[PDB]
Amino acid sequence: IPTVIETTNRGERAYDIYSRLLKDRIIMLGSQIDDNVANSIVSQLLFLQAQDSEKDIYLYINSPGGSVTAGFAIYDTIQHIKPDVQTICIGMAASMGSFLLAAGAKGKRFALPNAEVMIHQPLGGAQGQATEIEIAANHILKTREKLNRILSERTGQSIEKIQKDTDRDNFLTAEEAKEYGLIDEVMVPE
Amino acid sequence: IPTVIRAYDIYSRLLKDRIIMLGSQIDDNVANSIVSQLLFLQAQDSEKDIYLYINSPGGSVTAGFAIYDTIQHIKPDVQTICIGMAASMGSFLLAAGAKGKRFALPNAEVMIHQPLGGAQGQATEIEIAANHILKTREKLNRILSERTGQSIEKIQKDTDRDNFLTAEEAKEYGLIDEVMVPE
Amino acid sequence: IPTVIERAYDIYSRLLKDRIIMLGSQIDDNVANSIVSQLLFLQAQDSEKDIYLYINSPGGSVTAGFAIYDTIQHIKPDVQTICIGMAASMGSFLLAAGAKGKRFALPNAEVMIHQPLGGAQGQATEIEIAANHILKTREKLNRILSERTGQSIEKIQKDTDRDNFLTAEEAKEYGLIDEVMVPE
Amino acid sequence: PTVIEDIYSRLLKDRIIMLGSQIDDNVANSIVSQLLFLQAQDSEKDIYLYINSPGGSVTAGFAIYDTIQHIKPDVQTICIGMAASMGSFLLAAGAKGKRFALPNAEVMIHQPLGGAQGQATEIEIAANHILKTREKLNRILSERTGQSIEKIQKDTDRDNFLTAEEAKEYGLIDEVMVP
Amino acid sequence: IPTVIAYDIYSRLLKDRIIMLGSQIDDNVANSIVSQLLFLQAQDSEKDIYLYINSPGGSVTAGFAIYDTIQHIKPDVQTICIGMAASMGSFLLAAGAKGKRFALPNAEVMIHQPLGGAQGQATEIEIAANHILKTREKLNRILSERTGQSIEKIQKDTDRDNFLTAEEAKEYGLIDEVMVPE
Amino acid sequence: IPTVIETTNRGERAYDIYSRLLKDRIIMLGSQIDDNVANSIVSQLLFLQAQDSEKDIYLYINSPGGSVTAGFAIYDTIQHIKPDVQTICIGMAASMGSFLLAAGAKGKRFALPNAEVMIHQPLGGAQGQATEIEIAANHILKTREKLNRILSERTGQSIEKIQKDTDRDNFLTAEEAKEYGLIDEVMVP
Amino acid sequence: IPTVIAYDIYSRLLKDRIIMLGSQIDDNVANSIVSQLLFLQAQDSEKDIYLYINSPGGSVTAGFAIYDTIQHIKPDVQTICIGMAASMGSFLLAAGAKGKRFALPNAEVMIHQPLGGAQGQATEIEIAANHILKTREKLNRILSERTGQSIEKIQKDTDRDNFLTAEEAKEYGLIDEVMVPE
Amino acid sequence: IPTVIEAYDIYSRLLKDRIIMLGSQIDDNVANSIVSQLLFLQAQDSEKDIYLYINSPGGSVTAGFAIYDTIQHIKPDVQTICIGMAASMGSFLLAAGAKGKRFALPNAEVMIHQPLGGAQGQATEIEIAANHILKTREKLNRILSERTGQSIEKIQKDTDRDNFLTAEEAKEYGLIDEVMVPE
Amino acid sequence: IPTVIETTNRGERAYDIYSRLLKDRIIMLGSQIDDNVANSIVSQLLFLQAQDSEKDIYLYINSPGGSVTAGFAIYDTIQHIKPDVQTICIGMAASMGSFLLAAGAKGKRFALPNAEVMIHQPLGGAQGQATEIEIAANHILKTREKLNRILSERTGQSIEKIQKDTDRDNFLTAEEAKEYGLIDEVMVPE
Amino acid sequence: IPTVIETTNRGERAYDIYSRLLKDRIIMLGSQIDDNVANSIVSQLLFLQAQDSEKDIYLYINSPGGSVTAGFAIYDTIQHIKPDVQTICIGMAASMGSFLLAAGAKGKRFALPNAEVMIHQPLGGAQGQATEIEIAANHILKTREKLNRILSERTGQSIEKIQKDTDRDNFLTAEEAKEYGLIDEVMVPE
Amino acid sequence: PTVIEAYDIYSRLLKDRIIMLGSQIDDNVANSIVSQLLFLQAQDSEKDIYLYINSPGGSVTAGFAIYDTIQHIKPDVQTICIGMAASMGSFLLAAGAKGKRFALPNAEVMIHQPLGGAQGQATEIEIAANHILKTREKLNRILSERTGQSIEKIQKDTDRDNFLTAEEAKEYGLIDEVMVPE
Repeated sequence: IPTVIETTNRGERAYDIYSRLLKDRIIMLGSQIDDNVANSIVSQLLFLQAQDSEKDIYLYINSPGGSVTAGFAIYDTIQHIKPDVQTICIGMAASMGSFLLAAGAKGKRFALPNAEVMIHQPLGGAQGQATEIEIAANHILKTREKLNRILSERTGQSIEKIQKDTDRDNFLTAEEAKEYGLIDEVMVPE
Repeated sequence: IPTVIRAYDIYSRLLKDRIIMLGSQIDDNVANSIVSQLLFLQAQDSEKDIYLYINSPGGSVTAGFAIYDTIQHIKPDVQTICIGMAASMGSFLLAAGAKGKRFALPNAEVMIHQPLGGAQGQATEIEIAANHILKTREKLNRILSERTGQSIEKIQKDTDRDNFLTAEEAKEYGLIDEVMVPE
Repeated sequence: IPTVIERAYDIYSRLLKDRIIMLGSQIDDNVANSIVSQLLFLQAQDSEKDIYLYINSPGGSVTAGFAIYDTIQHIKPDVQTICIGMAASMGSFLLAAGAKGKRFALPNAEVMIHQPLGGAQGQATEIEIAANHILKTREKLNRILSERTGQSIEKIQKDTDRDNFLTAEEAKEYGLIDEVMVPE
Repeated sequence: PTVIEDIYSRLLKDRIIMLGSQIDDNVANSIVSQLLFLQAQDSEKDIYLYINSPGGSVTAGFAIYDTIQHIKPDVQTICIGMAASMGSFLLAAGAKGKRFALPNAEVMIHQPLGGAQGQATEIEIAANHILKTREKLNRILSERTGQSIEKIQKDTDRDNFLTAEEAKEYGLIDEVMVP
Repeated sequence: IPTVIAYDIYSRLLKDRIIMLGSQIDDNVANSIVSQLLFLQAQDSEKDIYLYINSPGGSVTAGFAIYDTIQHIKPDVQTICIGMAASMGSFLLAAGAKGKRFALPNAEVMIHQPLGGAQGQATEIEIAANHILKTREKLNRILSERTGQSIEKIQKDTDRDNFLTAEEAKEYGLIDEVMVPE
Repeated sequence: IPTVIETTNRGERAYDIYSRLLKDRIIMLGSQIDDNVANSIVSQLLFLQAQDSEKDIYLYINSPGGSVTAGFAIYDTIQHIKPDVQTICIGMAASMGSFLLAAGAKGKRFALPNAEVMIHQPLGGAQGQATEIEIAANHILKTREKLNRILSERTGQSIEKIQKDTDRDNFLTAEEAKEYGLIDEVMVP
Repeated sequence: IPTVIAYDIYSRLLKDRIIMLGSQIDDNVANSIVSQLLFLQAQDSEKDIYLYINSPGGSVTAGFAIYDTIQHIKPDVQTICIGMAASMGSFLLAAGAKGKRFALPNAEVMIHQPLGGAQGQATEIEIAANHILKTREKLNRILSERTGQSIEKIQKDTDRDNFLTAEEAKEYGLIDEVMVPE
Repeated sequence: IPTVIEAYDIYSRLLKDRIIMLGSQIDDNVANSIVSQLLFLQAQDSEKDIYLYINSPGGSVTAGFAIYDTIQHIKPDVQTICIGMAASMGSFLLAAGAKGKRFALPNAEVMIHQPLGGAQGQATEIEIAANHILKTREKLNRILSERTGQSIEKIQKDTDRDNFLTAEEAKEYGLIDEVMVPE
Repeated sequence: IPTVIETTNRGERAYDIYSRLLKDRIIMLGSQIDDNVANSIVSQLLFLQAQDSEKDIYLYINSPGGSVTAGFAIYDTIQHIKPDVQTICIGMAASMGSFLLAAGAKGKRFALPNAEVMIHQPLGGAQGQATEIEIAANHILKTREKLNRILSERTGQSIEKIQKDTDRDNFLTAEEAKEYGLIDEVMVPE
Repeated sequence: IPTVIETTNRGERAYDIYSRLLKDRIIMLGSQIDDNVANSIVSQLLFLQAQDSEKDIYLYINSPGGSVTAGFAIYDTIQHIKPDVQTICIGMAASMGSFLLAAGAKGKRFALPNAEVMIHQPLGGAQGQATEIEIAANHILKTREKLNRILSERTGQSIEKIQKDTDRDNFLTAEEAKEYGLIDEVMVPE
Repeated sequence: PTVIEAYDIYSRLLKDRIIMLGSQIDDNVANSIVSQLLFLQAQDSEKDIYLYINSPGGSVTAGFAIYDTIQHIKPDVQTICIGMAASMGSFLLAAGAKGKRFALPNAEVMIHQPLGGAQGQATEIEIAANHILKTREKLNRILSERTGQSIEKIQKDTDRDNFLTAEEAKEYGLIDEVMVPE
């Protein structure tokens, strides 16, 4: 992980590349979603909301998704904080990554032209007694209905369509995700 | 595994007396063996009673239903005797013996509980697995209610956690008809 | 496995002398090789007596199942099929493959139908080749099952998407069996 | 070794049964089958059970106990090396006056071994079952030995190693075989 | 494996001059098939042998041992495809007597180039590559003789796993007839 | 990794060798391409655009390639930023490594005389239900069409030629990669 | 492994003085083959023995055990390469009786120097190298006797793995003729 | 292992001819089997010779002395024939044969070495284990000295490292009496 | 790896021993050659060429060799830069290390009196369909021809002689490496 | 490994205990010898010659030996260097460690009273074809001849005597090592 | 943990001249100990050094390293047993300056003969045995001189594991007094 040196007209200082990007208000979501990752993202979004409650935040998303509860943590923090978070799919947004994509400010969800979006129903596991498997199934089905309903709200597709389309793994190009409504536009190559 | 001289093993010699031994987990290969023996003993004499000895930790539910269905389909009555342990699929086979002819030895144990399973993968697949194991539990509770005479609600309540019955409690529950007193 | 007699059989060989075939295991090429050898031996013994196939399997290899299917269709004697416990995957296909009017289930056996399972690795064109092969395999299965059951290919296509469990009476209403063996 | 007219099948003709291994459901199934066979052969001649066992499953040992009490022929028990708690339990289960040890045989009595994992309710159910199993074993030992149930409760708390003379004084065996 | 009386099922079928190839072709399998073929030639040199094939193939030199045996012996070896014939299984399917190579209607055939590994010093990788290429040339030349297809067509068509139905295998000339049910 | 201590009008700083090269605007890709490497390389490219939109960036490639999505992340970051990225093959550019080599600016893609370029179709796999295997095959076939189309744009070869030339592991010398159009020029000392 | 009645297939072949060598050569395989050779000499001192070879070879001292047994006994041993004869397998192939070394047309032969290893002290690696070199000398000398090739030529040709067709093995003098199918 | 019916295995039919095949490493289970075969062949006839065909890397020294002491205890002469290799105790059992009746085949090889061992734990235990392996090497060197006619010092020096001997060198050493020339 | 600090002038500069040697334009190549090592060596060469385009680099070689593409990366970098690179074999130069040893500037290849040089043909693996084994063999054979051409130019032996000598492992002393032309002289101690 | 803080008119400065001993020109050869350890030792010897070329270096040996080519990279003690390297055995000098002990300057090789020295022939191995085993055997034997020749010239024992005495593991007390000539004096307890 | 003054706790203890031997004795810790003892000798050649010992012992050559360095440096090294001193830990405990070996009141001291191992040839096992026996004689002799106890008594008592209290270690002479709490 490279270090960047920058002049400040009051001194000179060394940052990690991610910490300099964090000074620009850029958050890197570049790995699977787990507890440690969600804790980091939440702390970064809360620090940045504390520093400046008007300026946008830039969540960069390149992840295979991950834990649904940690994704809901990042979602709820993004909806709680005052400043708008702008989601940019850099190459890959799958599972909760494609949800954290669709979870950004309206008009401010972007993808690079060759980024991949995958939407699919959640994965889980159940073991032991029949009643324990019943409890786990009912919980994962409520989780899927919560995800589908948030997606229907943020995407404008009906819940029946999101149910049908997430049944198997649906791979979207950025143009397909723009026509779906998971993103607002595809970034024109400056 | 000793031999009786013709050169039977001890189980083949007890099969000559129409005795079948269950002494293992119930799986497809054990159920396939027991079903084969039951069809053989039906072909050897369709009248004389079969004697099924159970010391099993339970096992596969579809293999136990295989045995159950074969016991119900053959003409000869199957006397079931519990020797050491009868755990839920063993207890289900114990109940499946002929009425008036289900026995336990005085220190045998019975255990009744709901079926075990699992699921992985998509929410729809976990749904289908849960639905299947719930319908399997309903089918088990229904057959148990018919065999014991206990209500489905009572069996549902009693099977929720592992319920360990003595042979006298298994007679009171109606899982067996008699306790075999030593001669 | 208990012996039964100097004519010392094992229990399955004594059942084979009564023309009983026990399919109580996963279907691999080894069990398919044994089942096909039993079918050919029993055909050689007598071409007009019925065969009784007893099925309790999770299925297995599709090519081993088709080996068994092709053998029971090819040989002259009728094969009665009797589901004893589970008939999943190719086990349900071999259940449905029995002679008409001679496909049975015990009163609470269960039948499960699903699409075939496979995998692929390596280059994109190799994955394409494996996908084309497994889709042709699924089409072959759905076609044969549609002929054995009378159910349309579209319906079997819809119903085999996920694991579809059937009771014996649903399997009869699906036409996978002809009747349920009501106990004496 | 094979004897033409195996060594255990030849000894079974003499109504000799060898329990030279851990008690598990396979061993119990085999011993029960041999006991039912020897009952079907001759309902009145004695059966000799030679015991050299580290014990094993409690329910598999109760299978044997209940079979040797159920059948009509007397089962003599003869301890030649090891009788560990389930093996000493089956030793106690021999016919009265017909329980033997060889002079250097080792008898051990101890309480059941057990595990439970998972919910507090499930650990409670397993603890209750193991404590009721210990009560069943202690009661049956009290009847077979004649020792107080409180004495057996105290003595089985830790692993107790008895000599053959000590097992005779305890009442687990009736004689030590003089050579 | 059931007993017939004290044959096993395969030993009884061996009396009808049936051979079952129901497994991967390895040295032990080739050794057995070759011993069976030689025994059946000794029992009667004028009477057909029936070879039933359900195998994924395997070792090329074991398959060539079987091929050379069925070509050296006097009787006609009928080949019947039962489920799969892949790799040297489809080669041994093609090696049966002309007019006596069969598949059942739902069997399938796969033809492809052989599989190889070479860990090496560069001269040793070269030697292994030259050997595997001569092995492919041998296989393609014999397939061309057995099918009547050109060695260029067989080269082009074995380049990736080519799954053939029994109809496609009859069109290719790998079998002479599809055995309709009796 | 060694350190270099470098002086200015204000300072001593102790740089790692890669941080010193990054100060020059030099990015090293000396690794498999995975999401971590994609994120790092993208962040560096963004910081280099941040400091000066006009000056050329240099990307130095010694990679067996890797993930197609991570490589397309790098590719799209190269195509978004204003500054020209020079791509230099230092020893190996295989898989997405040669794709990222072809991603450099027209006239500013280089290889060293003994470098090698390899082009192939992407590797993947599939498991489970026939419908799942079909969906995976469809996805990786669309990914190969994407790669082939972008390579046709970078190199000027027809899609049918790139389709044939990537069917198996095709190894190019730097002079062959120059004739193929994957690079513009071979670096001479 | 089919039965024939109560023989197995290999024991029924052994009744006809057929020995099958369809595996790697280790001490158990050697001890089996040597016992069969001794029993065949015990039953009839004049009738030929037929040794079918399909082997990757293996242990060198096991191969020399087989070699010295087939050279010690009175009856001539016909060797038939089928499939593959590598390493000590092709050495035993050449050890057949003159005019009685055969291969099948698509069989193939490999000749190469012996493989070994050494560990520990310089003195121990020296001792092991000297022994593997004396073993290679012995193998080359015997091959020169049985093929009539020069020992310098065999030393050169065995340096790397050398795969020979049945015709090339005939020209090399490892076999006397190919058994062409009738 | 192939079968011959007059229903033997090939080794048991060779046992009819008094042929013992030592084709495997010498552990206690092999020594037990060979000593049993020797005692049986002594029972069947005490005057006819026994043939021991040796192809082994050797093994346990106590299993080697088990076989050696059985060969020397039984009355009938044991002809030893090296077929492939005789390393370690295999060369020792090769030398154990009857005088004038130790043979090798022309390309067989003999290896004579010092016995391997090990020690772990306390200095006193390592000392005891070393002293035992030294007395084992002494015993081996003495038996080789008397059976080969070489002196203790020569064998001690020559067995210090792995000494491979050709059959001609083993005849010069006195481990074999003749090389079996082909019939 | 010990730190060294005490210095003339401001004397602030604490180095690890390798950074202190890098101050003297000494590069160490004392490990297996891989892309990580090759990228490090290349970066150090580029840095030293930027700092001074005229002073010799000194490259100390104690490596069993390794990856051939990584070695060619190092080779092409030492050939591209303007400053001469002196190569010193301090203990071993096997395979690709002996190649980089021979790649030093003329008159500037050295070995210590007891260093050993081993030349051999490249090592390879190919798991394959027969066309894939053909492809891998053809590539490893082209790689050997490239290596032999370069060695022949750097060494003055004919490419047929290097073909003959590299077929097995050839272990050279420093005197034999001097006679061969892989090094220019053996460093006499003084 | 603990830190030392030292006080100077220039400031207060941290050292790990080994960097503080390196200030005093003390080199700890405290491990098995591998290429990385040899690299470290060679780099230290070079730095210490750079700072002062006529001031003794002290090499402290507690090593189970190691790689022979790494030990030969150390064997010189970079005998190129002008400074005299003293060698002290602290507890163990196993064959390459005792070789490096004997490499010290004459009159400046020491061993603490209760130190032990071991000499033996080099360990190795060979696998593969007969000619590859031959190549490896010829190499290991020539390496042993080289080690015996160096030990002969540095101890004054005949090559025949070192050949006989290194055949098996030979353990020498400090006094026996002085009689052999691997060291000049046993350190008296001060 | 850190102490801002910015030491870690062990570096601050070393500032006092306190060395902790609280770990397995391996070559790495022996090197650390030696280094530290020579630095403390440089810092002041008269002030005592304190070695605090809580170790199961370890390598005998690493212990003899620490020993011979301790008994060379000018200042008196004080040894304190904190909780355990076993094998070479008890040896380094006894190695402290006379009058200045201490134990805490319920620390334990264990003395036993060294462990070793031998493998391979009889003469290799003889050499490993002879070496471990000379190592034991060396240890016994040093302990005899540092405790005032006969070599026969140490030989007899170190045969098995001997566990000493601080009072028993004081009577043995391995320590000079037990530190009463202040």
